[PDB]
Amino acid sequence: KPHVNVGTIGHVDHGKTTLTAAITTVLAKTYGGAARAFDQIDNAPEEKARGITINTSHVEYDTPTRHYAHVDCPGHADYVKNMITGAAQMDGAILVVAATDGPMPQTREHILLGRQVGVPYIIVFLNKCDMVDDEELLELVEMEVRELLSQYDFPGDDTPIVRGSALKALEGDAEWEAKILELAGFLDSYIPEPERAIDKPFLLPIEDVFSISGRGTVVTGRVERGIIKVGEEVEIVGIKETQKSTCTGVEMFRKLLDEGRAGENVGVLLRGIKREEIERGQVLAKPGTIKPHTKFESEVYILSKDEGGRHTPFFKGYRPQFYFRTTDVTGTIELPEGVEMVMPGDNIKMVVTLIHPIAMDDGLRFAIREGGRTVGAGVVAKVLS
Amino acid sequence: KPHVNVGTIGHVDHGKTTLTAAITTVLAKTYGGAARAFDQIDNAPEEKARGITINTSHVEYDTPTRHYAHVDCPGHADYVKNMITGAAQMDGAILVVAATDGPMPQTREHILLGRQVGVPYIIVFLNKCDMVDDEELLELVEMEVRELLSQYDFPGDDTPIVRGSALKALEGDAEWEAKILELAGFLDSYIPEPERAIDKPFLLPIEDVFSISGRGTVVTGRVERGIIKVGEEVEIVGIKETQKSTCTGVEMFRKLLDEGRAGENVGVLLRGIKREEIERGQVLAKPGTIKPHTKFESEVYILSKDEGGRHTPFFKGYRPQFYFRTTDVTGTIELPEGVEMVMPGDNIKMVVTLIHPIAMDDGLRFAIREGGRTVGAGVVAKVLS
Ligand SMILES: Nc1nc2c(ncn2[C@@H]2O[C@H](COP(=O)(O)OP(=O)(O)O)[C@@H](O)[C@H]2O)c(=O)[nH]1
Ligand SMILES: Nc1nc2c(ncn2[C@@H]2O[C@H](COP(=O)(O)OP(=O)(O)O)[C@@H](O)[C@H]2O)c(=O)[nH]1
Ligand SMILES: [Mg+2]
Ligand SMILES: [Mg+2]
Repeated sequence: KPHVNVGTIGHVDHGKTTLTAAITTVLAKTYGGAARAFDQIDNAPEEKARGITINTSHVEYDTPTRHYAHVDCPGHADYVKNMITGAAQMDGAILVVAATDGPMPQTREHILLGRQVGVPYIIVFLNKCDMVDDEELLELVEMEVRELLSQYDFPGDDTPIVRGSALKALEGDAEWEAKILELAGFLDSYIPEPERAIDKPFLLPIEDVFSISGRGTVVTGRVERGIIKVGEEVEIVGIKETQKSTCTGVEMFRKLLDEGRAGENVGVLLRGIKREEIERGQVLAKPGTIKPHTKFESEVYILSKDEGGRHTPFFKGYRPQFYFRTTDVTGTIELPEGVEMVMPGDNIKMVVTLIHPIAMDDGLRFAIREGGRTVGAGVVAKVLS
Repeated sequence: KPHVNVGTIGHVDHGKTTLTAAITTVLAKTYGGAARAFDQIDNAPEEKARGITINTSHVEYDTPTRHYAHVDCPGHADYVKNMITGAAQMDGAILVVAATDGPMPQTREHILLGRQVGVPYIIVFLNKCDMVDDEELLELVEMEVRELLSQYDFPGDDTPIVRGSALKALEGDAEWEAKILELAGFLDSYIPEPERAIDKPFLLPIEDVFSISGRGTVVTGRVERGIIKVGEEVEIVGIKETQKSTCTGVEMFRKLLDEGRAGENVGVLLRGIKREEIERGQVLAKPGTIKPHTKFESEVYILSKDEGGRHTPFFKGYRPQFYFRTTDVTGTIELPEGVEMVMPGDNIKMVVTLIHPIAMDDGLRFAIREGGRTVGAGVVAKVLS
């Protein structure tokens, strides 16, 4: 069964955990599986992703045709970090909005971040409908939500909004539980089949390079995505002028392979290239699938003095190291209009211009370092140049 | 969305129609759609399925992932005609068994006809559970159902049995509607999407043969299934010794193609065989996919006077013309013990022995004719010799 990654996003107290509990419980009694209690999910453990600590609960549940890996976090902070660092990626998100209070600041920001980090589909769940009988009222809250989604480029008009009560569903009210089954139905239908990494174009971040007489140059690394097969044309992108060559062998500790697949640590033989022509930070790519760039717009989270970050703010003029895959690249920071200084612990949008071109695309994550110390983490919101 | 064909089957008054209606109601209520009234489904209209007349109600409904075309018949005789003639196609079936009575004569009859006809999957809806309040009874009936299915080679052990109430579901009881959502779940999961005709092994019933000057022998016909391509090898099966040759062209009214596929009326050029080597009744097939036979066990439905069939019954010693694809082949009938007469409008099982071997396999449909007029319709249940 396909595997989809989703999670609940939304303002605090709007019911993200009761809903997550309700979902696992109702799908378990209906389609089979195991229910998770609210307390267990509420008590989220901490995980250290990219030096940052984040509280994240992971649950799993099944619908007759799919398997879901679901994340739920205690606070807004955990969502900002988790989304920017790419700790728990989502093929789709379930926006939980309380019908009693309507959209709030964190609701708008999670939608904001959702777009920036690249969450492709959002399904809305109008929670707490057991407290609101007023049909016209419920409709207003629905209009607000639809337009908020549209502001941030999500198709609010086609967005599936499901009305329900996560508390009553969990409670065991057969009428409300059906609303969960309705939501699960939308998960299965609205969110399309996600692409497996192996289906994505070949991409290998160059880790190290060696040379063998007659056989040529071997560049090693872990295949990020796709598959490289012996005898096919491959490009060396980033750092310098985009080169091109041909794979002539794939090795794995002496063992010769016909191809190298995603997740595998291999060594690829390149015919027509010398070690000297291979700089640090370059990636082997399927011809014409990735391009080097220098300018890009991003979303960044600056660690707090406590997380091991700076104790002092930085200003427009900060020139840090941007660590991409295998190397640091210095660049210049362009802050948002009206921005003054960026305090440790802040998350903002900044336009970066790298000194040397790096093969990148939307969603590429990076760390902002000062010497050896990680000072931030970011994601390429969109390539500018 | 994938399109699957199913239908309800089981003994009278067990709940096939009430279930068919609850499905359209609950699915419409949950995943969107239109409820169909019980009465309209119950009072099935007549359809003239190839001379034959059957009462069949056709309803449609959707789950989040698929669209279903569902048949429900008013009487046992309609299920028999439907299955034998294949007027109604069933990718899967929902066997409805009342918990108050357990398996009855038509339950077993429908399961057997399901076998004989080639109904691949059977889901069980243990209906009327609002009546039976003792668990012990429920388990006993379930076992009996499973045993019975196993008897006819069905995976009694692995068939999903849903316990519910079609009546309570129809009335709008949330608790019992859940069980229909459960049932919809199994349809989505337990029933595989059917094979496309172009995915099955090539088969082309030869309608005529000519010999093109300087090119060779051409056999005309409509590709029943699969694809034929130039350079591919084919076997001419039926009547005599099986021959093998090579397709060196697939013409189509002067236009020369490189392939012929399921559904097209083409001209297959063969290398080697002379016109005089082809016989009526022979099929062109992918090597080793179909063998010629002479003896088989079948299920037949003798048309009635009003259906344009026989106006007089026949007795043992009847030598009818069996029409297989393109020709009539005489055969000798062997009725069951005690059956010493066959009335029109009657269905009967009969072992047949043909005067000449015809390429066939289980589930093959044929017609019984008398001077070009169809007086019967049957299906090869079990190939014997
Ligand atoms: N009445 C009602 N209370 C709800 C509902 N969903 C959640 N709550 C309550 O609202 C509070 C916050 O819920 P919680 O799941 O912790 O929201 P989160 O902050 O988004 O994770 C708790 O008191 C929940 O039981 C609902 O549908 N109806
Ligand atoms: N108690 C009860 N009666 C039911 C249920 N389902 C069907 N029936 C009744 O059994 C009778 C036959 O139902 P029907 O659907 O017409 O049966 P069919 O011959 O299988 O088509 C009708 O009176 C239904 O109302 C059920 O869940 N519970
Ligand atoms: Mg929570
Ligand atoms: Mg009926």
